[PDB]
Amino acid sequence: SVPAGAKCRLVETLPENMDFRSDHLTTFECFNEIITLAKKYIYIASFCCNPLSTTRGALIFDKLKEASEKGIKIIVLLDERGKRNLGELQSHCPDINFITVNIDKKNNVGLLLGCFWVSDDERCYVGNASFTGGSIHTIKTLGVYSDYPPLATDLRRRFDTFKAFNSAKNSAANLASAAAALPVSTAYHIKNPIGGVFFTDSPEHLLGYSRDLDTDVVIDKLKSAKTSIDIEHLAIVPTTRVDGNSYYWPDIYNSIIEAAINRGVKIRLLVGNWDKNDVYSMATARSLDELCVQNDLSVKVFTIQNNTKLLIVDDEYVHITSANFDGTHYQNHGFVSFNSIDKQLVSEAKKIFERDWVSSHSKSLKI
Amino acid sequence: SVPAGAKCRLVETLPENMDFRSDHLTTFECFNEIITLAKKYIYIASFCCNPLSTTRGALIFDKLKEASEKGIKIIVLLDERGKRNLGELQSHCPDINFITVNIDKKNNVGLLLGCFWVSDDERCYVGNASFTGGSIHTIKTLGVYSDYPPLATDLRRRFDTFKAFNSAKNSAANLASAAAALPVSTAYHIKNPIGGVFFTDSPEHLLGYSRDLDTDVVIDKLKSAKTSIDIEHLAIVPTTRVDGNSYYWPDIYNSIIEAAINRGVKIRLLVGNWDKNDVYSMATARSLDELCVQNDLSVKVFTIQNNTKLLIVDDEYVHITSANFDGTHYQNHGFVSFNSIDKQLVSEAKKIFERDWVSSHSKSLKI
Repeated sequence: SVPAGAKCRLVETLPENMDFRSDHLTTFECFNEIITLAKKYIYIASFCCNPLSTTRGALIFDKLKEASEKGIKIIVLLDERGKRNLGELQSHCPDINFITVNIDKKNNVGLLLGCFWVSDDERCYVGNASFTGGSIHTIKTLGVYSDYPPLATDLRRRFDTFKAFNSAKNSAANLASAAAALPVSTAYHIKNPIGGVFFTDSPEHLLGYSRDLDTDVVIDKLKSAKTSIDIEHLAIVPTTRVDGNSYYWPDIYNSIIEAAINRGVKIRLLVGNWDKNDVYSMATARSLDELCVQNDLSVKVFTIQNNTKLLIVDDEYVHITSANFDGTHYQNHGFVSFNSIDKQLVSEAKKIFERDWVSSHSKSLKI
Repeated sequence: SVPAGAKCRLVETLPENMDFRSDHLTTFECFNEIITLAKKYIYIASFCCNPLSTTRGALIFDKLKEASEKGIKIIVLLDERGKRNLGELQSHCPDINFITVNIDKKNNVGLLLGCFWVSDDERCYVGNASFTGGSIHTIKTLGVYSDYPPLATDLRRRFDTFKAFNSAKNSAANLASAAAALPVSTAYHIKNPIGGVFFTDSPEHLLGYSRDLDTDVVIDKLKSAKTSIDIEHLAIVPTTRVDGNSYYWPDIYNSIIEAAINRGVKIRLLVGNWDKNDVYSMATARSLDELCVQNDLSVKVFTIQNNTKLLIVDDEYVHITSANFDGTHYQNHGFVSFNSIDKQLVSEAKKIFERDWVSSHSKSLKI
């Protein structure tokens, strides 16, 4: 029999200078457990890699360094745009294999986000805490840890896809014959979760033929919501700026408003602070602000460094990811999203959002 | 050979107390020509019917009364909600057949708009001037008149569909066996225009299997725009209020903004004046207002009585209708939309919009 929730438990970074408290496994504790128990390999994938920026981050790096010296195969995937620290990392850990990834050499827009650890096809972390000293120590993050081998193995398959886009000679990033020959496998989708847990993936041109596009799963859940929608992301604006020109993409923005206006769903949005240099965020805010007076919409903003990407629907579905609900991410960026419908696990996530909602770092939107 | 533009010419109501001028056929002149030349029938369809409210409207009614007395079959279709004047109309013209229509007895939301005349399968008017004294004399309207029999005949087929929803015993509005047995025919669609002209229809549950849904044609044109989008409607808000609760529907609203932000299309919106009792129009305005500073979007408002429903795309496509670009209309209401890709006819419509844009009755949106 498979255990309910697939042995998943929440993981978060609660910095000392912030009022967030919990009894959950800290990110620092989590990464320490993965290294300590590792016997074969440790695979890590995040956009940036800069462990030496904080005290706890550097301790994780030394534990990882000690593991690589004891015979553990350590592979760290980072996007080619987090390449600055690469020389510093290799000089500190000459036995760890660092690989720069470019999942989009056709248009140079798609970025690798990860954001996960996996080891021995048994243990894994997935969430929004990059392999940086900030995400381990000083920045609020949220993730999930499971020591269930069937689930961790399915996460390792996501690592196989990303590693194929290394910037070296014939690869899935430089040739089309080696990219179309990539088995982009997955054992569990939304159609067949494992103990109520399943992964969704992105972007669409890396799905293969069996993986679920995170865009479709997220939107379907938002459209199927019957009572509540709680979201803690960085921004829920329908417009994002890729390099020079702006990009309009209201797919998620509409599914939220549609739930509030057409179906009377109670919605609480905990997003980043708006800025005046981009006035277009104010209009999007004033549009969301006015829907709070008769529709069951509510908006609070935070200014702290916070990587949390959390979605909870009707206390029956929880979505923890590393991407933000916007067009640039959900159409170009490469990430894997944690999904669970386990009642007990969703309950623990609802407890997290309630805490964050009434935190001193969450102020009601005023314009 | 078929004539380019299908012998279509623009028709508008330019009230004396407004600064609009043109050499086009006035609505009053148009309705007079249809009656004067009629030899077999005159079919009229609009939401309301109240010709006696103005001087010119009453003159049209007397001409129509004189026609019905000379043996012309006169049928006037009005929605069952414009039923107040029905007794007054029948007492003035006992030989005209007035028929109340209910195109939606399942949910009692869909309304008959028309909005057109057709006679002898030869001449027709289509536009936004209802059979009311206001639309004939004192309210700004815009429409098209053609004496091309193949085009007028295709418009009469739209009248056959609407007449079937009379509120009397077994009909397409009271039974399902008589509604599914309705040949909802059309001779010309967007796939095969006649001289560059074709009709689109609404709602979807009255399309049959050959007619084009106006919703899809309008959105496709807005998405295919490469240079300019000019619109003169009553409102382009993504939210409308049906009876008690509100209804969110941003399909057209998004296709316009997407054209401006993603494709740099120059857009000019001439819409009705926003109100403070519905603050949600202000937020939609402030969202459109801020997109005017870097994107090629522009918004002006009018307070005059104006039924004009005009869309022009890239000076290659013109869309004149009686419905407004919102969710309530394009998903429930029964109307027929004039579409033309004739360069000369689109040119005359562009001249109309340029006039209206710089009219004294069009003020730039300020919030």
